[PDB]
Amino acid sequence: IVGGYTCQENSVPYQVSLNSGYHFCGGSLINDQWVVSAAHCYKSRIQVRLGEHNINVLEGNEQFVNAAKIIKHPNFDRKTLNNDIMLIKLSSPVKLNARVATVALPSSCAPAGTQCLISGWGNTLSSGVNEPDLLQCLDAPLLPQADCEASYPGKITDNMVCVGFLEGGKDSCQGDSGGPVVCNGELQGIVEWGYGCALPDNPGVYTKVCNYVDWIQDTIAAN
Amino acid sequence: IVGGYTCQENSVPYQVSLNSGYHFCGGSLINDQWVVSAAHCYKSRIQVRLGEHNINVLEGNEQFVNAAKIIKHPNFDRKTLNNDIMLIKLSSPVKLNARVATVALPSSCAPAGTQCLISGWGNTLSSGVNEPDLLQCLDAPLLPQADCEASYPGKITDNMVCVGFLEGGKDSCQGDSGGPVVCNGELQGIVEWGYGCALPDNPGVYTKVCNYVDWIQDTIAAN
Ligand SMILES: [Ca+2]
Ligand SMILES: [Ca+2]
Repeated sequence: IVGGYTCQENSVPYQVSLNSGYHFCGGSLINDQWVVSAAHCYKSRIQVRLGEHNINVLEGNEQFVNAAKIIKHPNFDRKTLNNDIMLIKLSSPVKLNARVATVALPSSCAPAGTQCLISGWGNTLSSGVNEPDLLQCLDAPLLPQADCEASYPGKITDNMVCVGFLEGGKDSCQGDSGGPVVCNGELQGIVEWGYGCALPDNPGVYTKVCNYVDWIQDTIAAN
Repeated sequence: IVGGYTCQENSVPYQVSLNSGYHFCGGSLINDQWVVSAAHCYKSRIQVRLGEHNINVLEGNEQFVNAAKIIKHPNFDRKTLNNDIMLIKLSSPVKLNARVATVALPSSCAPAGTQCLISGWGNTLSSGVNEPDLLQCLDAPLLPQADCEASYPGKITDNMVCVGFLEGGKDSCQGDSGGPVVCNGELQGIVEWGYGCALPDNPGVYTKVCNYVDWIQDTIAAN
């Protein structure tokens, strides 16, 4: 997260870190046994860590659970990043509590102009790389599709939404990916991509979760 | 390497990749059993890979050897990055050949104005992150200490040198670190640090190898 702020400890309880001997992506806990992430975050073996604040320090709220089933959206298109969504069924249920809680699937597609919360342990710099210890927060609005499309000529699909600022300086970056964008307590997006980070005119692109509620449910059910 | 070019296959034979289940730093082969790198590149277990071009493809010239002794400069100062130099004695000698060759230690400190060659599998973007497959090359001059210091008020030590362009767009970036900067066939620097990457007025800083010839020799000898 570039230009964000350090989240109040255990304020983003649905926030999960996709670990593989290093933190490489984020995700959201949608139920005691399921995490939603980005298909570009796929790995054959993943350790999902919940209740994390400081990814480098054992603070005592952490729950570490192996991924059992890692299921990418079947129409995942690595070229375009269309359907860049994946589900992870944990090997066993987590203990929901104060710092290990779930987030609601979108009831509706949120309108442009809605204020969302983006979180992650993603790069925090606009140029070069800096990986933070503490989870980072960012308040940002959902931008009108027109601007999205304007920023990314012919690359925005209907399952993509831009969130951020046209002016730059504030954005999600590498490492935040597969991470959540929550609006009015519902998961509306997933950290997807953008050109550079926090660059003026280069809004961050996100997978539009409201386009997959069915898929998510069906899959969860079927597994 | 930002704004560099793809090196002619096996043109930088002294170039090594510090692997730990992923490429994380570069280094130089100074002899059949020794690699010089950056202390900030230290890890308890390292796999040194030589004869690499495409870090993701087995092309048949690769030699993969475990690090036996990983020795950081004793005055390594993690805070300032002073003495950011480390030696790796391989577990066994490599087969020197056409794409697995050594580089000379500096006979003298190279003057400002000298053209060097910087190489690495380091980030290739000025904003965001992109890891290349093929080794990247960069021709850049050694800048006058005055400019170095000017770019980094009170952070440049006498064992640091700036190399690059004040205008930006061309530089070393994260992942190039511990990597070589060769001038007239001698190793004059090690990829160290800089603010962002390829940013105007933010030259890359490098460890001045000519200040450690003795240390290198003494250590090599002593081990
Ligand atoms: Ca922790
Ligand atoms: Ca190779």
